[PDB]
Amino acid sequence: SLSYLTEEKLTIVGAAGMIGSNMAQTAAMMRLTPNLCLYDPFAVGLEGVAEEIRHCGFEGLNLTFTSDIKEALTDAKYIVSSGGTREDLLKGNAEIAAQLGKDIKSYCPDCKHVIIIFNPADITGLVTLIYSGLKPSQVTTLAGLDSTRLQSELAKHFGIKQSLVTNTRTYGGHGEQMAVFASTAKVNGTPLTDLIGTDKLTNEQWAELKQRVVKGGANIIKLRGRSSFQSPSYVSIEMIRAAMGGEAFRWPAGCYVNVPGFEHIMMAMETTITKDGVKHSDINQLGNEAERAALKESYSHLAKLRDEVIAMGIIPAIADW
Amino acid sequence: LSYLTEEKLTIVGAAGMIGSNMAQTAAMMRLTPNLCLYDPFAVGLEGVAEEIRHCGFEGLNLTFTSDIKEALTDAKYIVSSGGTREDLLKGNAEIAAQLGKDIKSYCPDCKHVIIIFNPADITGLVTLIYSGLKPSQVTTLAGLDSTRLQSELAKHFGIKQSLVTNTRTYGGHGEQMAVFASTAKVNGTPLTDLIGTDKLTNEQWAELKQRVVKGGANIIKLRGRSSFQSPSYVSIEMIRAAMGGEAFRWPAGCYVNVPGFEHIMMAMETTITKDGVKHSDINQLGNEAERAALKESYSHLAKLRDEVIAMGIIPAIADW
Repeated sequence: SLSYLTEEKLTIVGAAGMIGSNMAQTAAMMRLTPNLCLYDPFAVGLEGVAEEIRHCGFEGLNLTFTSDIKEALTDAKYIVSSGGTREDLLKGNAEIAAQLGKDIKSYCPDCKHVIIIFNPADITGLVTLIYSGLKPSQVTTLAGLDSTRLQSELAKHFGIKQSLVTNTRTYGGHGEQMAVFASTAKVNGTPLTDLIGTDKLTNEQWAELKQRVVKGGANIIKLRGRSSFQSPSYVSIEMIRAAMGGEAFRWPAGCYVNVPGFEHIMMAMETTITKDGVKHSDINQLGNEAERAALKESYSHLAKLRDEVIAMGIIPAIADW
Repeated sequence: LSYLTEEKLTIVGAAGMIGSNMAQTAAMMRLTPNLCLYDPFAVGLEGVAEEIRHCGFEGLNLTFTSDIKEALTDAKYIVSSGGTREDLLKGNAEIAAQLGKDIKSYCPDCKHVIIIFNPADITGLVTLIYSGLKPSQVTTLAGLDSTRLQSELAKHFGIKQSLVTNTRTYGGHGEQMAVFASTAKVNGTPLTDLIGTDKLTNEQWAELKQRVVKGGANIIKLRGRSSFQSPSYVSIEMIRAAMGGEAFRWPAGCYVNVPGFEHIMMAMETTITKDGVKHSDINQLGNEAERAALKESYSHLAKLRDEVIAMGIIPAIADW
């Protein structure tokens, strides 16, 4: 085995669930830290999860579990949370995200990085950042699944090994609000934009393929009988590994953006997460002009949702940030 | 790192909670790019393959299928969680026989097979017999009783789990497990010097053992379903060892046929390597009292074996 990447405490919030439990197993396999702490309000489900992890026999693991948030966040340096009417779910998740920020502020204001994966992640991630008191470089959201699903759907269409479709990228919002930057991708060396609208990938096939990405989460539900839990788990934990100084993470992440044309928002971006946190590349040089316009469209929907949550009084007036 | 091998690994029962976790673990471990997922429930299976594809494992060449011939063709490694009491026994015995027949037809050159559906002493043995393989090529998952005993002892003493060393149960599982306490140390101190003392009383040890025996029922009470992460994780650790990665030394179920313990598959002191499974000398295992406990477990396993012979599924021992 490799040595553990760090001794600092990693806390998983939402650990009793199908996603959080898989995260626990993934973090332990990756040997990120021996000090892995599992938090969930659901104490009985949590205990069953911890018992399962203990029975894997991970060498050197110091697993802890708790339903007390102070205990869970004390000494925490990394945190990953899956602990999540339309207005009611929106408000409900924005409120749990604010409370997570306040808790980070009270119990671990020196936290290094925090990843929020519960939806709607543009709001939850931004609310957590604001209430947590952390720098923008310290908070990201899971946003890479649109890109891995695009990669998969392209590899299936072309009947080739998935890894041969390189640099597939969506930016902005997710699902219906994703912005596909096809100019970034190659299919076994050939630019995707040379293939779209040819006999090898017709206009209509491309539309249908994009729609299978948009509906990718519904499709897992229809096939598995429950929401996806292994992919969001694994990808999120690869993200926190990068933030902890491990192997770099090679897919878009959600991060804070505030530049002319895209002000005061959290969006899926071309990011790199390292021990120094997250940074994003220059939006003005992303893709081509048409793709940037699609990104602006996605931006406009995100900005409307942000303003709803300001109106609920949860996110402060932008002028007050 | 680099993939451990290019040879094909097939997971049978891949649509389930255990199988799907096995798929992710095998991909994470980079055992082989050629990971093949089989299950007769094609819709459930596709959803698992989709999740795995959406993790983005570099270089993975995932396939899935509900066709046993396609799944077993070119397979060199196989892990299966593809499973009245007499009816559950027979049904599982019959699926274990069909798996053996299938291996013999489609991949008689398979290197190693791990059977994890219960009752593993019977399923493992039936698969071995029907598969045509050597005894060094078939194992069953049998280590959770040892890891549970490690965890329960560490919880007792309030120390880090890895500091409880060399905890071992042999023989059957759960109610039929045989605890070999003489093998274990608690942070350097022989377990047998702790049992019956102030630091672990007679009654606390009885209760601790029972928490191991009922470990599976406990996970069900707590999670609301049977364990799936630990059986998956430990089993793929075993196949990694068979594929030539880090050796696997928790107990595994394997074929034993020696005086006092004839014609049976039992959890043993085993090592799995690129050369398959070997077990140590039973007569040197633990002390005389513990070997007697192990003989009791053997007696129960032998009765079960003979029931499956009487069903005409396992041939007469004289015909092996």
